[PDB]
Amino acid sequence: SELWRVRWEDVEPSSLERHLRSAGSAKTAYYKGNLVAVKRVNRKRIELTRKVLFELKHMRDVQNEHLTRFVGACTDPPNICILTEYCPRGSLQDILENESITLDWMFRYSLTNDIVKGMLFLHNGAICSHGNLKSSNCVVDGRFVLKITDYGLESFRDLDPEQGHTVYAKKLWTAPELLRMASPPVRGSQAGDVYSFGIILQEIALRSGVFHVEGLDLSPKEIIERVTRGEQPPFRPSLALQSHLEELGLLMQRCWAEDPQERPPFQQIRLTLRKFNRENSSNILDNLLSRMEQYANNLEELVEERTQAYLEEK
Amino acid sequence: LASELWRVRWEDVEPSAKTAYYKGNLVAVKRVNRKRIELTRKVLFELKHMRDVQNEHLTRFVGACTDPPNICILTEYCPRGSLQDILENESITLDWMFRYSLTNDIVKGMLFLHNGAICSHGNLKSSNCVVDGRFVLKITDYGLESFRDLDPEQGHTVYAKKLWTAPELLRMASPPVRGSQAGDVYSFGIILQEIALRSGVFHVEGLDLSPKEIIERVTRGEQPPFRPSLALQSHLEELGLLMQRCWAEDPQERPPFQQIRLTLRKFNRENSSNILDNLLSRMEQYANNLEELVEERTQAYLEE
Ligand SMILES: Nc1ncnc2c1ncn2[C@@H]1O[C@H](COP(=O)(O)OP(=O)(O)OP(=O)(O)O)[C@@H](O)[C@H]1O
Ligand SMILES: Nc1ncnc2c1ncn2[C@@H]1O[C@H](COP(=O)(O)OP(=O)(O)OP(=O)(O)O)[C@@H](O)[C@H]1O
Repeated sequence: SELWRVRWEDVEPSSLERHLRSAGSAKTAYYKGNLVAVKRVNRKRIELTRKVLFELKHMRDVQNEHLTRFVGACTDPPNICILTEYCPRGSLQDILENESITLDWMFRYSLTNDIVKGMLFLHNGAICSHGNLKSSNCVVDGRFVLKITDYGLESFRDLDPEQGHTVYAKKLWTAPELLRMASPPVRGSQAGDVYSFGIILQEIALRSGVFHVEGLDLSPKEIIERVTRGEQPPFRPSLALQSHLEELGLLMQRCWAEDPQERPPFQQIRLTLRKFNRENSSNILDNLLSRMEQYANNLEELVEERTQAYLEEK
Repeated sequence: LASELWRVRWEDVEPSAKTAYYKGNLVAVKRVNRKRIELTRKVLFELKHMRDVQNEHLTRFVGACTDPPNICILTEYCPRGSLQDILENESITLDWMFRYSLTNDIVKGMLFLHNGAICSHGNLKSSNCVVDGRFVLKITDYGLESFRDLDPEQGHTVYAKKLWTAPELLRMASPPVRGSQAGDVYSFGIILQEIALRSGVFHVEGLDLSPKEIIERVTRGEQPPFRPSLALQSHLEELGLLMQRCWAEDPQERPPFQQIRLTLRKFNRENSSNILDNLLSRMEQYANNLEELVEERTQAYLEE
């Protein structure tokens, strides 16, 4: 018994149209814990071998502060999904999808540090790599401890060849090597992880949406066709206009490269992060507290502003 | 005495319910209508103590104006609103655990203030202790016996600003500014009532009473131990009972703050969660309430 197979009979279809993403204009549930989340898998059958069993065991094994611990991936004949601990406050894509929120560069450094330190453990032991890394697949938590979602998944994955064009639509994350071939391994390469952080770091670095060029926007299909094609002048987004941020941009430049030869390792990555931290802090909980306090300040300003504005408008 | 680490002398203190700044520090200043101040060895030691005392739950002094044009005490500002003020809005969605936890902090702070270099603060009006960024229940009116307005001719205006005061300290006698230990117990009792009911000061169940009338009934010396009525319920008669015990007229049996710590610890056996991690926890509930409020109200008024 792997104590990882929740039987559908007991768990309840608990749902509510609560603040799913609490941003001004998933299947969040619960089971004998706190808010649980489901990640359905269209398998219709799974003959998990002892390799698969060890996969699930390892999935549970890595109990870490920056990981969304899995509990049970039900194997119902008519249903299957991964019951992952839900965390409110939405995703990081949601984290900035509300232009109202006013995070300014310190939050950004802290988030980058959190994700780097998370990934470090993420690919040394108990899981080689996930390969689905993305900005919008690592959501914030109640106390802004970033986690990582839908990793591992030896067999639970949307493997079936389907919707190649929407495959373009979401595939912008992955490395050019991923599109270079016809079947990259589901477990991405360590180089894949590095470059995927590069893409996410683009996302966090510049407030704008995913991967926008200067005066240039070509749709997902065409842009993915180009990036797979490859150009001697390679395609990528400009770091930023901030005159004091060339080091984050250069880090990303080193991150995505034509060949994995000089793709820097996350060890050097965190080295540069500590260098650019300018000795901000040397405390563990103080950073959490500052994050929370300034978040509350932003919410205070938002509520005052909009409430007063529309009330007087009335 | 010659240390001179108390009086900035207001050379260029940064300007800005009347908040200003000092060397980048966003400080608050309150004046004192006393255009006769001079040297005071006793006041000197008082300032020394006010400058060399600190603690987690208690605030701290910044500067003093020794100039004839302006005399004031300047302390560190705190973002979040005044305790009485913050809850009197009635639309911040506070609850039970945050409730007892807010209570306990002022208990610790006053306990530690009681037996320091300056005796327990007497003028501990429940609406003169405020809260900082991370909800660290603070205190003000920190001693400074000679830095207080002594004007006794306000009269009815005085009756506006004198409600918590101890009847033993209001029995038509010249008030000792520092107050009394029983005074501190009394003030804490009233403040606990305010937290329990969250409707102001001496909230009367089904009655009206002007502040002058309220003071008149305090001074009535009525054989019944009149008090604002503890909220009739069944969740906790213990808190109301402690308020009653700290309410009686006779100072002697009014338990001191250490037995009050014992009682509040008994009350808090329920949670006993953590020391500083729970301090993080409280801001989670606060932020959840804020987010709910802003999202729902904004959605409604966008519809309208
Ligand atoms: N902790 C969480 N667990 C599950 N879903 C979450 C969590 N936090 C946020 N979400 C929501 O789940 C969404 C799913 O993101 P993703 O890009 O993975 O799409 P998805 O449907 O989960 O894809 P897949 O199911 O293959 O992972 C997030 O965009 C967010 O809206
Ligand atoms: N950290 C702080 N330091 C000084 N004042 C503060 C602080 N936080 C809030 N305040 C504000 O200071 C004001 C004090 O009001 P006021 O001066 O009328 O009374 P007080 O003299 O402070 O005390 P009392 O009510 O006993 O007279 C409050 O309205 C409160 O909003």
